[PDB]
Amino acid sequence: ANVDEAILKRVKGWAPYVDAKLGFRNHWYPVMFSKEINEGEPKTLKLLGENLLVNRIDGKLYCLKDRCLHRGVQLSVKVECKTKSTITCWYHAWTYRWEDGVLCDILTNPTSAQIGRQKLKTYPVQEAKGCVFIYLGDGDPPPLARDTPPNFLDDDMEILGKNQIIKSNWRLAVENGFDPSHIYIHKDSILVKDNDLALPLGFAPGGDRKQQTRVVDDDVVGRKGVYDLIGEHGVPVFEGTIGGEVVREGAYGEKIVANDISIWLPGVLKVNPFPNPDMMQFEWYVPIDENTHYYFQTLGKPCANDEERKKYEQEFESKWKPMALEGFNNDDIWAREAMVDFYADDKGWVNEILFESDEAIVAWRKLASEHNQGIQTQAHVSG
Amino acid sequence: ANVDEAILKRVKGWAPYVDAKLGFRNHWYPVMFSKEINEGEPKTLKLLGENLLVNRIDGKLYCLKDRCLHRGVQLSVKVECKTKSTITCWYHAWTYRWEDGVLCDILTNPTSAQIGRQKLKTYPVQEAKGCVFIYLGDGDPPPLARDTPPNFLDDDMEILGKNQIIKSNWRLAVENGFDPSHIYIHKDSILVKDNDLALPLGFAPGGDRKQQTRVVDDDVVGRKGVYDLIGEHGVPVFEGTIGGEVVREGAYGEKIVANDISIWLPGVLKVNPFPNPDMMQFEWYVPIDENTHYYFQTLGKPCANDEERKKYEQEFESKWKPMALEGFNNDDIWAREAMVDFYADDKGWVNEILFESDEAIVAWRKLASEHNQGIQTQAHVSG
Amino acid sequence: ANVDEAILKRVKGWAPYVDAKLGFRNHWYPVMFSKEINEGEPKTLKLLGENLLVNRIDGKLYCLKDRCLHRGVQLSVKVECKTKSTITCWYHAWTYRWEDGVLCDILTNPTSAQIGRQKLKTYPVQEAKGCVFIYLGDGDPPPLARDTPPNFLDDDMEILGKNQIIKSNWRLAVENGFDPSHIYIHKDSILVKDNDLALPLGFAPGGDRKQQTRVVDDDVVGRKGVYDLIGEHGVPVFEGTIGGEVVREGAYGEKIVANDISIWLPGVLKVNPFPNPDMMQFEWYVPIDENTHYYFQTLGKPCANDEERKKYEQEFESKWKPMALEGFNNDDIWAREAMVDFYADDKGWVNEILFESDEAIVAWRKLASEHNQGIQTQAHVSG
Ligand SMILES: c1ccc2c(c1)[nH]c1ccccc12
Ligand SMILES: c1ccc2c(c1)[nH]c1ccccc12
Ligand code: FES
Ligand code: FES
Ligand code: FES
Ligand SMILES: [Fe+2]
Ligand SMILES: [Fe+2]
Ligand SMILES: [Fe+2]
Ligand SMILES: [Mg+2]
Repeated sequence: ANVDEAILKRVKGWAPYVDAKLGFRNHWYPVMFSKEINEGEPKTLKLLGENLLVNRIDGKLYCLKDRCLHRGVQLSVKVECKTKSTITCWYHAWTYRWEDGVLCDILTNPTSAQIGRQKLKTYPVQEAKGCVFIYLGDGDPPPLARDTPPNFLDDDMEILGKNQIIKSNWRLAVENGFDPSHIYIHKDSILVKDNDLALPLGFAPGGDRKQQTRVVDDDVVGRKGVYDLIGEHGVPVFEGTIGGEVVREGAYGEKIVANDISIWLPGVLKVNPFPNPDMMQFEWYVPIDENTHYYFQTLGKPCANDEERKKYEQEFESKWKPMALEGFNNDDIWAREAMVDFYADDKGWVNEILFESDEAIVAWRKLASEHNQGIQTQAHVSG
Repeated sequence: ANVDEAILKRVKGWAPYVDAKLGFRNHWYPVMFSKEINEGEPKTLKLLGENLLVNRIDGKLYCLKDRCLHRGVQLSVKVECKTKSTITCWYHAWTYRWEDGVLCDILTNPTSAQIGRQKLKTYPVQEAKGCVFIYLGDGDPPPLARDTPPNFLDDDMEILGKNQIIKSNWRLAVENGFDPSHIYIHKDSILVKDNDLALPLGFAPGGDRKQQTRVVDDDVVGRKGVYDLIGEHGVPVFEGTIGGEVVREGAYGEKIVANDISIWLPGVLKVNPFPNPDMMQFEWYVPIDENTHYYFQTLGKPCANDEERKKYEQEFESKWKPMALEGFNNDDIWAREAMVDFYADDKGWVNEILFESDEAIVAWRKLASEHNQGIQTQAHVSG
Repeated sequence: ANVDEAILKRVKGWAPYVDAKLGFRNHWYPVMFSKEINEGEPKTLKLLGENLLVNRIDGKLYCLKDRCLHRGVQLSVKVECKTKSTITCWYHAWTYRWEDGVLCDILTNPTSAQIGRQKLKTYPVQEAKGCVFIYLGDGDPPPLARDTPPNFLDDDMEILGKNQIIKSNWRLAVENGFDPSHIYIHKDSILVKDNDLALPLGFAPGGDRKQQTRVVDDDVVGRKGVYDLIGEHGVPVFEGTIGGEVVREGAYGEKIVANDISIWLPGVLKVNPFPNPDMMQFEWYVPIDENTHYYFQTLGKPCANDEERKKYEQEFESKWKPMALEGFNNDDIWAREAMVDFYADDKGWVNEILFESDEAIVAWRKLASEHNQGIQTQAHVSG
């Protein structure tokens, strides 16, 4: 639907993924932190190409599409919350209920036959772990758990994150995240030197293609993901050679991190443990539009008591945010931006030359293709 | 010729209007004020996508296409007017007569077979009420009166105004103007308060459409327009209610204004009286290109003699320009801008949801669709 | 490929040239001066739409396509030359030899089946007269002499130059260069007044259109060019008239310049003598993309020894560069830019109205159509 049928015929084994330029409809996506939206202070954002309004009313989050039914203006151009449970379009004062999006009044024609006969599109919103998730899909939402990686919703898991807008397609971000050989870009990271990480340049893989990955379609809560197992067998590269001569050493720290790396629909990476043995990184690559994504980064630590919470909160601010989320992952931002041009025309998908460590990326593309809950299209954005 | 055949098939009530992206060929359009162009000071501008040169020679206005027949450069890059009667292209000195566009000389080859055998496109131009009108069309022009609203050209009607370029398609501007319910956006305007206006939130209608408006397809001089008389049987709304409660009130001033509103081909609005009970607003939405229009605003006031004229002039400058043409209509500018996205892919014309107040807009779309003197196309602009 | 057939069928005799938006494959092109690329300091540039990486290894230049075979990133985002003969992609460490582009290693997986089974595109590179030439084409190169004007490579010819990126298609630069009547734009030039150059406004052509130019396809090194001979039989315009009235004079002067003007594939102008009787000007218009070219300007002065070269360089820096290459040719830059709009949509090639001196430009469009060694396409750029 989104990509020239020419290209899609050439990528048979994962064509729906190559079509999914605007992301996957009928999933939950994190868009902002709970503390970023206050009572009666609506925030505007774009998710899967759609402009959305989010309001906190009596502490509960509500989501309306930020496009008036009348002349298609963004309500957020000038917000007019005239009662507590409504928003009034600034233009001809069509008035919508936050609760169901029902056109309930029109201040400029209070007898209009449209009143009570039209519905502004709403999306479910749920807050979990201090994160705002929107279900960008139609009808009754599934449980959040289905669209989160394992352990993110554990009772004791304390989540602290950072969010920013990155100018790459969401898929270049996923494949950067789930890439076993990409750790090459991280070899001079301050995190690797200061936190004395064990980090190879890469992996010479071992065993057959089936041993590289473990596809999880078997999860009780209905998660879809792929674990990378390139190491479980593979020989780590700590001495990078050219013509036999050794030109670069990996890092020989004592701290073992990234034992397990997994990627889950709709596009959330879990790296455990990282950046410390006492932690997990969960990061989403949320589609804003075809060119843009939220890099929604979270660090999880199990905490038992509020003193452990507050110690973690301090360590996040002083150590992990600036050293890991910025000073490790910043290289991941540059990497994603560098792939934009080769995939810009949708032709990257056919002219790329993959090697063995991309077996992981291939399984994710197949997983993504068969188990996605729908392909967002310009039809969803416009019509 | 300008819009996907898919879309035109879905707006059969008024398809030619949806096609008129660049506006209507073979009408008069205001482009600037008489005072803004001095003797032998050529000015360049763009009208219906066409770059044009205007010059005043012995007090009279002449208009050439600003595109040399030879290599297609704008002459306005470096104007060479070497005789009153000619302009010389800066590139290879092809010399055109302002009066008829004839290639009369070539300084770089006075023996050229092209001399006397080529003609640069010219457009009729004339000044009325201190406004420069160009006839952007072919053949002999109609009287200017055909393309001007009633009373604009009256012996005693003093015209004063302001012009600015706005980044919206001209039709968005037309429809904001001729919108009885849009009035809502003006409800906190400094003019409404300080000129004590009786501005309701929304002129709501009353009855069956076929008298929501009067179609003038019958005017002596060939004028084509739509009067909105939504009320006269309908109603003004001063009490804006959500779920039965007054959330907002209109303006409680003495002065009855906007009593009658009319829109005229090729796209000019008359508001009588406005912004005071003794004057009228005439405003044009002149297509520059698909994305841009001149907002050509004028205020009309009957004046007996130059004493009444000079008095209207100081009132205009001290009061009506800042409070009305800026203070009031500045709202109308960012409103048009807010409609750009929904209509940018010509999809807004299929996806819009109208209510009763828009009956007058629909009449305009039909009137415009039936009585325009041609669709400007990219063929007319280039080839 | 590049242009619609509705256009190409209407330019029979030079359709390939109208098609060559990105210029001609299988020719040498200057891109920079030798002094600009130092030992082991690689530089990026775009040529004929393609991103290229040039490096100096043991004094010799090599050129690799600046696009990894793997995920198609530019290597130059972060240059890693680990050994003298290789460059390592910063992402997954695919390692290429400069000499033949062979994938000789991958640091992230030294057992990859890809090693020794993939080639990164190379292009020959050659330095002459302090200028860097890349053979942007396939197979083995002809000698450089084929793609240089006569006398450029002469033993005693001292070359001093200047390079800058100009926002026009390369063909508008060439045509402006070789346009006999474009000298009209230089009538007010400081160089013409202060160096007392004889400069007419243009030429009334002398008789037969087939003696306005000499085509050269029978040269010792396979050079392909046209000479403008309009000055041979032409009558110079020194008194430009409008209606018989002298409105502009040419520049009287003792210095006869531009006795011979010739344009050579792939798009290099030679003007002899210029800007002084003891010097020549060679300028290339090198395609960067559809919209952009290198204006690669050089001045040749036969120098018999080293006081002569130093003396020449003094003159260049103090007078010729600012007065001639800058002062005089800045009007050529503005002239190119002024034609961009008419030719942008490819309609200019059909809509232009040519006159007698354009015989030179038509002869060049035929020469280029006949003797170019390949049309560069998006296929060569993307895949
Ligand atoms: C291998 C090893 C570590 C990581 C990875 C792949 N992908 C990542 C994304 C965020 C943080 C760490 C990692
Ligand atoms: C109703 C009432 C006043 C106005 C209107 C619609 N449209 C307008 C455009 C310009 C100035 C005033 C008005
Ligand atoms: S655009 Fe929202 S009410 Fe008209
Ligand atoms: S472009 Fe105007 S005379 Fe040549
Ligand atoms: S993109 Fe160059 S090695 Fe992967
Ligand atoms: Fe990374
Ligand atoms: Fe208005
Ligand atoms: Fe020139
Ligand atoms: Mg002189």
